[PDB]
Amino acid sequence: QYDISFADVEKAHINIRDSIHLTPVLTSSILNQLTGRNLFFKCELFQKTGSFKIRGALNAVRSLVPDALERKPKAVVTHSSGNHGQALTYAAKLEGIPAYIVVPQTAPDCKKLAIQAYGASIVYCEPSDESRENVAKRVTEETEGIMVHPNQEPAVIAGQGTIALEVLNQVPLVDALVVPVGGGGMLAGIAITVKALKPSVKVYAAEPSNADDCYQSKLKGKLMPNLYPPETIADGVKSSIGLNTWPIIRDLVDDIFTVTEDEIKCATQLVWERMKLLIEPTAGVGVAAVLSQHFQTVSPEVKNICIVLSGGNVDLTSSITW
Amino acid sequence: AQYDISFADVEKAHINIRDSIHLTPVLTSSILNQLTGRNLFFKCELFQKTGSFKIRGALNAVRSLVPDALERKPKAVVTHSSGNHGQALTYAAKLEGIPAYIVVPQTAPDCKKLAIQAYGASIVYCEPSDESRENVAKRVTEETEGIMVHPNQEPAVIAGQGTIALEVLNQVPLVDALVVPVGGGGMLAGIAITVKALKPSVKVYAAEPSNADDCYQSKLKGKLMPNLYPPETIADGVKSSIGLNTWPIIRDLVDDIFTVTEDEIKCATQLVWERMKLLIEPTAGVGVAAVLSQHFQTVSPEVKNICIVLSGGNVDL
Ligand SMILES: *Cc1c(COP(=O)(O)O)cnc(C)c1O
Ligand SMILES: *Cc1c(COP(=O)(O)O)cnc(C)c1O
Ligand SMILES: CC(=O)NCCc1ccccc1C
Ligand SMILES: [Ca+2]
Ligand SMILES: [Ca+2]
Ligand code: NA
Ligand code: NA
Ligand code: NA
Ligand code: NA
Ligand code: NA
Ligand code: NA
Repeated sequence: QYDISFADVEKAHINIRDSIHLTPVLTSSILNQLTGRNLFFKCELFQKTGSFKIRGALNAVRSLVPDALERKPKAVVTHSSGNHGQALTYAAKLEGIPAYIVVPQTAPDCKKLAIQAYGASIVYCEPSDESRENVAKRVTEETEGIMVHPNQEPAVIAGQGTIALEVLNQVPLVDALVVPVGGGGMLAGIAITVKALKPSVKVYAAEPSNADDCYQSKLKGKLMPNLYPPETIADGVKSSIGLNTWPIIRDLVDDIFTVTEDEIKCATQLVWERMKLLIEPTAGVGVAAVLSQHFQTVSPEVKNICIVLSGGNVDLTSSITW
Repeated sequence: AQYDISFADVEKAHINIRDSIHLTPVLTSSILNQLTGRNLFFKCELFQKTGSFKIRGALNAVRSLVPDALERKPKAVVTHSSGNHGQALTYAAKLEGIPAYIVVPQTAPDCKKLAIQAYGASIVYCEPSDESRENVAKRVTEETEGIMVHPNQEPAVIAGQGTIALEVLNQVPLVDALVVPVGGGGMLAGIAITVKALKPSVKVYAAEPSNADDCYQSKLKGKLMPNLYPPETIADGVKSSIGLNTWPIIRDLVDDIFTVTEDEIKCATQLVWERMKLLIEPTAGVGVAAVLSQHFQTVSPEVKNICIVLSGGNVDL
């Protein structure tokens, strides 16, 4: 019915489990007191590469074919220069194949250097999408690689869904999962998984109000991407949902909660100070959601809530003051 | 053997406190394993209630010690500390439904006073001298039918800290060594008593700043050699010297002491933030720095499974 099935999520977890961490679920008395709820924190900030994106990236590397005539990818290519690019480079290294990141000339110098230091090759493009696409397609074809989209690629979505297999196993009495949403690869993967296994468990999305396409899409009942590039401290959720994740989100996600920039900042600081976990602000989005006024509308029966702390890739010097 | 505590006291403390403290997780790190050549296990006391292990000793003391009064239960706690110790004692007081008073010089800055009140301590003012601090604390303790609790030499505190090792031995059955930051040595002594009672083949190693190397010097000389003057170190939590109660335990039951430079502490603390995403305070970086140090590299390869106590996460941000 959708672009992935629960079977694909299980194939993904078989494919990746030898190379990822079964990350712990931690608790906090303090956050329990603040929210009214029994919270559980799925600690993907401790995952290999610093975020959950290694799940989808490694599944893609281990499951996708470059061509009808070649079963083994000979390179990986992406336009992601964030957590996805980092994860994809790690996955490529594991599999002994080169990684190429397509990067606009306008990218910051510090980022160009970091990409290279981590062991990816940079291929430069113009800031234009026309050039970006020309360059990446060319790289993919010439290197016999796989292009791996950060959120719309079925193998990626399936890999991210493995988070939910772990959460359900780790928290048998869980009532809901709260998931930050950008392109919706993680949300969609989780939603497929939870609804296949235990549909009584709620799946809630958490999104910046400054980048509220998932909320607006669910509201309108059709895919409504951000018209303009969003401004938000939650740098990891600036992507809009897309054609492959939207149908899953429309049908299988129970509710969306939007949170202000101040709410994201305060929740992130709370996690830092009271939980001693170095989450990136993007991973504070789910925490802000459960703390938010609108979350009070969630039935009191929904008691045990697992929040995905999706990443810990923060630059400390910059995060001294926002 | 005989010391100010035995393992029996640690077992008592465990029963006294377990219902109110977190059994903190033990986490691992591939990169730190790769840097050290060992199998490392991180006992996450930074996730303990109040942000450090000190709630263990503090709660044990509040539930053990008696005031100089008719009634057996303390009616308040009184402290000089606005740090990990005082914050622990304050939380213990809240659990027991009694006020926590902190004696503060009248001249203290407004920001410090606000910080103190935030965690729920009640300020009583004194004059800015050691004489006035002592005398005000004595008065308040007596008038409120309260107790005071030494941060590292109090037997009830030493016994409480030992509970760290009780958990570690359960969580890491094949552990070969514990690495423990040492200041006053309440934590080191409690842990040493516990380990040597339960599984004496397991090594107990201390870690301290080379800028505050009284433990190392004391073990070398075979006698208590306190820091001659208050040390300067980023590891704010281990500025105290070992004392008369913890020294004999450390002398007899601690296998070795590793010293680490300020740069090593800072770098280890950064490595843990960046690579482990754990907001340890620099004092908790001391034990990590120890296991990364050149001296530790030479430790027998048989000592493979090493548990480092990440003692606290109370850092100013
Ligand atoms: C990518 C990412 C997300 C969102 O994932 P999508 O599949 O794009 O919705 C959330 N948090 C972090 C840290 C991420 O890196
Ligand atoms: C108090 C403290 C120590 C040292 O404990 P002692 O019993 O004084 O040796 C170490 N780390 C932290 C975080 C502390 O608060
Ligand atoms: C902030 C920064 O430098 N991000 C780059 C992340 C990245 C992307 C692709 C490959 C490798 C890395 C480190
Ligand atoms: Ca969005
Ligand atoms: Ca010392
Ligand atoms: Na192809
Ligand atoms: Na599973
Ligand atoms: Na239920
Ligand atoms: Na589709
Ligand atoms: Na003080
Ligand atoms: Na005693």
